[PDB]
Amino acid sequence: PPVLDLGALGQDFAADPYPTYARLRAEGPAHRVRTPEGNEVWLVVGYDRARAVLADPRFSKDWRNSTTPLTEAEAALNHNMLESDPPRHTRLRKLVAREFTMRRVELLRPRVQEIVDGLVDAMLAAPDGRADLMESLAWPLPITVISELLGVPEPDRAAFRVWTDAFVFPDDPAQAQTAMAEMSGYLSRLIDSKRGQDGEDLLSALVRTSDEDGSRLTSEELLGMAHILLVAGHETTVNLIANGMYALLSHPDQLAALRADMTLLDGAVEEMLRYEGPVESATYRFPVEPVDLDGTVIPAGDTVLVVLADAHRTPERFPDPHRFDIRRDTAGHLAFGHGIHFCIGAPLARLEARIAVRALLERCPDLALDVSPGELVWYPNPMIRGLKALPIRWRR
Ligand code: HEM
Ligand SMILES: C[C@@H]1C[C@H](N(C)C)[C@@H](O)[C@H](OC2CCCCCCCCCCCC2)O1
Repeated sequence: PPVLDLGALGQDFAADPYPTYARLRAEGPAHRVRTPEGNEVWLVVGYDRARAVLADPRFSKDWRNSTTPLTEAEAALNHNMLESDPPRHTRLRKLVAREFTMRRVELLRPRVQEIVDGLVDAMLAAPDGRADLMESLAWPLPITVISELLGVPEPDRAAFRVWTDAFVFPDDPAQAQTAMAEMSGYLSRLIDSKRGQDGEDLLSALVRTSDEDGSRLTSEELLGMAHILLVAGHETTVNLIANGMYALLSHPDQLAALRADMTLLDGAVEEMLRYEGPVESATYRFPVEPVDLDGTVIPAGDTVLVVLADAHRTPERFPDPHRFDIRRDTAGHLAFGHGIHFCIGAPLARLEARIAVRALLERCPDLALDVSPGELVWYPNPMIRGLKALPIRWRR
């Protein structure tokens, strides 16, 4: 079977990838494709097989197992738990697990509520009663929360944001490299700036751990840890909030049901993850040996992407999959992954999204989508399902 070119689609494919994936899934679990940016990878589609591959230790996350070359700017940032296997994965994650439990995250609630209250205050001063929800709330909220956790000073954040866009959503390869190089230079200086300042933010704590014992946390791993916690804080929750509010505003009967009973809110947020989560495909996996998936054999070291999005539209697992239904049974969705790499930030992402959504509904009378769905534009990245903008309006 020939390599399918996703780039050739466009677009189209970036707005609505689902039929493309579902067509693949009818033929079987694994497919050689060429991403819009030009990388040859495997797609794993279909819920059951997606779930198994996510947790299967025959599929490594360590780039030493991959046959794909890394540039210097890329390699400098890959000593992090998401790009590791046990035992390194185990050791790195244990260093921060305690910061991200539900009970520790619950203590951030007053401060997350305050950040939301202020962003919405400012949004609602708009004289025309219109805004882009992404500029006004979905982007600044997660950024502010994770910046204050890690200790990124406020004046540094705007630059920081440009980099983390420039290489999550490139448009030009040399720019992505430059940004990675700069982000890495910045994080090193930030890290150095904490030494001997007795700060109590998370990065100051990790700096002390590393300086007390460089075999528990190396300086490369310390930079990798600040990087992964910050980027994940920049680019996932944003899209959960935007995509989810889009789902609600474009399914007016679900929005009303939720208005009528706000106790449905937690279950509505799960169905946002299930129906249109920010993660369209999981991060790279590399088979340590060749892996046979129903007669399709995947060679050692090839790149494998597990397609979360298609898993979530598998009718056998989620009946009536294309329906956004806030009361659906969402248990078992893969929006936060599955297995040893299951999202460490999930309690924090849920806290943010629940608060932001409830603030929008309670505070925006007759909240409306301010363009038709057909006018929205989706970024092309096949790992991310994300809008460029979400125009909303409300009654002023
Ligand atoms: C709605 C928001 C989020 C979604 C949908 C999400 C999704 C995911 C997924 C699918 C994975 C597993 C990747 C894989 O196995 O290939 C993951 C891992 C990870 N996420 Fe989240 N994420 C979100 C928010 C966050 C936040 C706010 C943080 C910051 C604390 C975070 C930090 C991480 C880290 C460090 C990992 C690697 C965990 C490991 O390897 O053990 N994520 N995320
Ligand atoms: C480690 C990988 C490398 C990749 N490129 C440099 C090739 C980058 O775009 C990706 O991160 C994106 C993709 C979203 C996946 C969601 C998982 C959330 C965990 C944090 C990873 C960064 C998130 C953004 O992180």
